[PDB]
Parts: sequence; structure tokens; C-alpha cells
Amino acid sequence: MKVYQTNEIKNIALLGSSGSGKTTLVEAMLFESGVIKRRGSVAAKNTVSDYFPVEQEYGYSVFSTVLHVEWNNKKLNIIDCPGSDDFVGSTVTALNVTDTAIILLNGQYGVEVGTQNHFRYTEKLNKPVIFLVNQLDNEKCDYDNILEQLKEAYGSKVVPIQYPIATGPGFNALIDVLLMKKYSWKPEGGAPVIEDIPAEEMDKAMEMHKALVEAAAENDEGLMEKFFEQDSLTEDEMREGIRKGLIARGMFPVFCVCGGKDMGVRRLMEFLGNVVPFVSEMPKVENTDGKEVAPDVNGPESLYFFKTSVEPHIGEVSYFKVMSGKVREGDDLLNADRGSKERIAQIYVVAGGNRVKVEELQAGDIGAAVKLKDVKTGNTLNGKDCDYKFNFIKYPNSKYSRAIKPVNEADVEKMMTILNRMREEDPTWVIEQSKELKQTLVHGQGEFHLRTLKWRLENNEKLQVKFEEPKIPYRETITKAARADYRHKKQSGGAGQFGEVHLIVEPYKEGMPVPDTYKFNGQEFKITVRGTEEIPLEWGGKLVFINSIVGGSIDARFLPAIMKGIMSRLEQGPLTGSYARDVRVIVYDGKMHPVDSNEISFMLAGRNAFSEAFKNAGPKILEPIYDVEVFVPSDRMGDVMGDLQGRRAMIMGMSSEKGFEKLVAKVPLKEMSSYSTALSSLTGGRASFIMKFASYELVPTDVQDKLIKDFEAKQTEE
Ligand SMILES: Nc1nc2c(ncn2[C@@H]2O[C@H](COP(=O)(O)OP(=O)(O)OP(=O)(O)O)[C@@H](O)[C@H]2O)c(=O)[nH]1
Ligand SMILES: [Mg+2]
Repeated sequence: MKVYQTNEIKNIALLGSSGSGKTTLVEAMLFESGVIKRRGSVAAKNTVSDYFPVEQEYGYSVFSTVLHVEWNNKKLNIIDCPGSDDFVGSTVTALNVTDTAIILLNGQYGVEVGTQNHFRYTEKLNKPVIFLVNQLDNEKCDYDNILEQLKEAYGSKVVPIQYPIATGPGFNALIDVLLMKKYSWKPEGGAPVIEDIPAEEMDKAMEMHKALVEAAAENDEGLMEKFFEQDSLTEDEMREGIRKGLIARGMFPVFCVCGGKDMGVRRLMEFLGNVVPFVSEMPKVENTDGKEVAPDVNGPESLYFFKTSVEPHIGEVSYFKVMSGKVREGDDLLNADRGSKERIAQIYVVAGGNRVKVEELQAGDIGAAVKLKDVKTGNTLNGKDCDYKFNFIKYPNSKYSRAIKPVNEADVEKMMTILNRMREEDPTWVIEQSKELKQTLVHGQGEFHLRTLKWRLENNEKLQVKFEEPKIPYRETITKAARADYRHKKQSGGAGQFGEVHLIVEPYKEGMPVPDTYKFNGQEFKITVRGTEEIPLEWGGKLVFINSIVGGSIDARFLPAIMKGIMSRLEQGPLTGSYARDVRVIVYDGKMHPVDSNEISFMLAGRNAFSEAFKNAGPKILEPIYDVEVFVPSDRMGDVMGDLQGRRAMIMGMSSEKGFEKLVAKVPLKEMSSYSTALSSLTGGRASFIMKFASYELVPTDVQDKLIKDFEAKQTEE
């Protein structure tokens, strides 16, 4: 439909805890915009915002939705996040793409922990925040109570903008303070009455109006003659002052609304359209190369694609935000990655579900295209002159993982296909195929996240899968040096296959001086360094073959045979464990036969000698250790330290700040297969953690003995 200038386009992302009456409020905006006819109810599951089958099946939103609402010369790009704790990826994508964040407060519950999580996310992403109160129709609500709760929760920089009078089911009016008005509605709701406030609330109205204008002046001093001295500049420049304060997060406004009764949603529309940071008036995004990318109509034609909703019967719709320039139907756009020079077609502006075709899209706006071929999530499409490969969006580390497998080992290709399709659906569904582990790894954000994926596989497509606990990457090694001796000769086949290998194994460190004397078994030996070569391992670790050939006792021409034997024994551990690392090998004695010396003899000799050397040496198992950064309030510091102590953890350091204390610990992955669920249960979901690999380390005797016993228990079947 009608094209809008970038100066009249705003991007808004709603944020709030579950059970906050937000998605409904979205239907309130859709109904009052006139784009839809009736105002549906989430109970009836007829809401336009909820169309994914799981989204109405669960009774709450699962994916973030994008939609447009039109008003007087202003159109708002409303993005409704799922609002749950385990759908962080949609929220962070919305924050990265949007311009401003909105927080909705439930009057019944007041400030909730999900509100804290969303506030932390937007603080990390540095976006403006406006507070809002929902559910004023519930008796279990007190505007003063939530006001003081938020006063004592965050800084004094915040300030309310409206003063509701009635409460609970009897709510039929409220007072606007920014514009100095009182609003009332019919019991049906929808038509505000701009009748002025009575003199009863005149005193408090003036008090909080003076407080608000003083706060706005402190946000930015406009130097106008009466601005901070006498009174505010009515309301016209108050919007600009509020926006400027929101630029630096110097003030967070507070609003109230009733979703069911539609109390003053028009007031919200007017306020949001009036005051909000502009698309250009915000800290501009950089590119991968670090060159500034200022959104402008006169700029080149580049597009970035983030959302790839694949809801059935509506097509593989792919949204996108216009980074710079414009876009027209029929244009040919280059693809930054796996470039194919995609030729575009009829574009559509979608209000969620139903979409409306549009002719031209300006920079800094969200559009949607269909029937694409080589466009995936995170891929960006650009013109010929504008080489951009935008990768400015970062997602939180996968806090949970599980191994997937269908009920029948006959649809592996279907697993790959649909799992990839879901990957694009939300990049958080990190899919990985560990070739060494022979398992397909799925990384999510929690138990409920994987439950959601399981439902989408089972019901949306009628596909059967199971979840199994992922395998653990174990690496073996040695600690005690030992002497390995072997002699080989086989006349049963062809040549004599003569072989004689004598070698010593030793754990390798970064700077050992490799001493030349080793008194083992009442026998000392002398080692002479002639050729030093280090061969690294692709699975990590290093191997060294400092030779000790006695003045040419064994020809170096056969050394690759010993090396091939060594790695052929090495790639399989003598016990359970994929490989071994940090092993220093010294070979001293050997014999050479003019006709019976051959490479296969040294193959077998090295293999068996190294196997029996590991048998003689002390085998040890190394468990991967992942650093954990728990961000938890002090009320559960004892519980978390006790749980970690029960999780064979090593305390590193406790950080102190505000009310949440950061924790550092070295923790084995073996007991972290379900750590996120336990942490969420203990802290009520009030804490998060970050995982990252550090260094393999040793394990106690009991766990390795159990692992070995299970290894032969499994092997006994074959
Ligand atoms: N009593 C009452 N309840 C409301 C009102 N508005 C919303 N709700 C409640 O809000 C619930 C739906 O929550 P949503 O609006 O979808 O917000 P959410 O918690 O983030 O859920 P999703 O966005 O769908 O994930 C409904 O079951 C209603 O009970 C209202 O005006 N009055
Ligand atoms: Mg909602």
C-alpha cells in the first residue's frame, strides 16, 4: 500500500513476562487500527497474531511476530516477542532489529523475574525502555504499590506519565499528566472522553506534572527562557525532551492500559507515534569490515534477512529490514554469501499472517518476500556496488543440549532437511553433527525449548523422533614413563618381515628438557638427540618424536614406517576413549635386515609395542571442563555453592555487585547434561550461566573405573 518515508516509520519491540496480557494488547492495536474487523480472544484462538499451530496449541506465543499498525501519518513496526524465558533468541533478534523496547507490567503480579531478564537484555543491547502496566481490570492490583515497587527496584530516573483513578473491574477512567487531561470510556470500551480532570485530583496532578517536567528538563536542558525556570513548554517539546532522555536511557516512562476493555489504546498509539527515537536518530550499526552503515534513502540497495517463518499454508515467508536505500520489484540483488544474484519479485508488507503487497520500501523498514531460493537466516542481499556481509547480531551461548534421533533409523535425510529448515526458523536451534561422536547434536536454550521443537516435529509434520542423552568426548593419556620392547619376524607369508623396535613412552609437556637418562628396571639409558620433529593432532594435543638413533644404528628411511604404526595405534585408544594427546616417544634400539626389513613389519611392531607400552604406562582419562559464569542473586548463594560442591566443581571466585553475585568455576561436562534445568528450578529462573571450553584435566579413580567397566560391558555384545 501507500509508501512511508523513513521519517514516519518506527520500529517497536514489545517485551514482557508470560501471562502479562501483551499478545492480546497486540490484537487490541490490530482491532483499533481497522485492519481487522473483530477483536478476537486468545481463548477462542482466533487472534491474528497467533497463527502458528503450536502458538494456539500452547495457549501462548511461541515465535516472535512482526506486524504493522497505521495511524495519523505514522506507521509502527510492532514486533511481539514470545515473552518466555526459554525463547531468548527471538527476543534478542527483535532487540537487534528494532529501535525501542517496551515493557508491560502485570498489575496482579507486579514486577516479575522475566521483567528483570528483559531489562538485563535491553541493558546489554543498550535500547530505550518504556514501562507499561497491564491488567487494571483485576481487583488484585494497586497502582501505587507497583509504582513504589518499581521506584525501589530501579533508579529514580523513571517517572509515571498517567495516574489511573479507578482500579479493578470498576476501572472506567484514568488521568493523563503529560497532556494534562482525563480520559474516560464506555463500559464496552473504545471511545475516550477527553473531559478535564476534576479539582479533586488537581493537587496531585500538578505535583506529578511538576516532577515530570523537572525530570524532563534534567534529561536535556533546552535553554528555552522558561523551560526549567518557570514551567515546561506545554507539551509540544516535552515529547522531544522525553525522546532525548530515552536516547541515553535517562528516563523510563510508565503507562497503564486494559487489554480486555481497550482502555486508552488510542492514547498509547498517539504517544508512541509522537515520541520515540527515529530510525536515523539512534546509534548507527556497523558492518563486518567496521565501516559505518548509515541508513538512508539515497544510499545503495542492501537488505538483511533475519526471520524465516515457515508456517504451513502461508508459504516460506521471509522478512527483512531495509539497511539502506530502497527496493523495487524486479530488481536483481547480489547475495553476499553463497552469491547467486537473486532476482526479486512482488514484495509484501505483512501485519502478521495476512500480508499486503507494496510497491516500494524505504530504508530502515521491515518488509517480506516469498518464493526465495538462496536466502537463509542471517544471509544479507545487496546490490552490485554495496559489498556488505552484515553479521552484527549475536545470540546467547546454548545453555542446553541433547542428541536427536528418529524412532526408525531410516529417515536420517528427513532429520537433516527439517532440522535445517527449523534452524533458519530460529538460529537458536543450533544443529551439529559430531563426526567423531557419530551423533547429531541439537543445542537449545532449555528443556522447554527442546520440548517446543519436539512438538513442532511430532505434530506440525507428523514425524517421530526421540531425545537421548548426548555422548561425551573422552581423551586418554599417560602419566608414568615405561619401556616398550618388541621384535618381529614372519616367514609365513612372503618376505621374512623382520622387525625389532625398542622405544620409551613419556607424557609430553610444553618445555620438558627431555632428560637423556632413565633408570628403569635397574637399567639406565643414554639418549642422543639427532632429529627433533613435532607432529600435532587434529583432535588436539601434540606428539614429539625426538630420535635417539645410535650413530646411524637404524636408518632414518624407515622412520615413516614407525610413525605410521604409531598413529595407526594412536587413533584408537587402548581403552575407551577416542584418542590420546601429549605423548612424547623416544626410540633407541632396532635391527635392520637386508631382505627381511619391510614397512609392514614396522607397522605391526610399532602398533603392538605402543599398545603394550600404554598397557605398561599408567592410563588416565581426561574429562572436558567448561567454565561456568553463574549470574545469581545472593539469596541462593549457599544453595548454588552447595549444588556445585555436589557437582565436583572447583570454586574460582565470587563477584559482588548490586544484588546479583557472579560466580566462576571449573566444572566437568559429564554432570552438566542437565545443569540448566536444576539451576532454573533452584533459583526460579532468576539466574543464567555461560559455558565455554577450557582444558581437559584428570578424573578420580572411581569414575574412570566405572567408565572402563561400562566400556567392556558394551563391548561384550560384539
Ligand atoms: N482479566 C483479564 N485478562 C487479560 C486481559 N488481557 C490479557 N489477559 C490475559 O492474558 C492472557 C494471554 O497472555 P498474552 O496476551 O498472550 O501475553 P503472554 O503472557 O506473553 O502470552 P504470549 O504472548 O501469547 O506468549 C489471557 O489468558 C488473559 O487471561 C484483560 O484485559 N483482562
Ligand atoms: Mg502475549
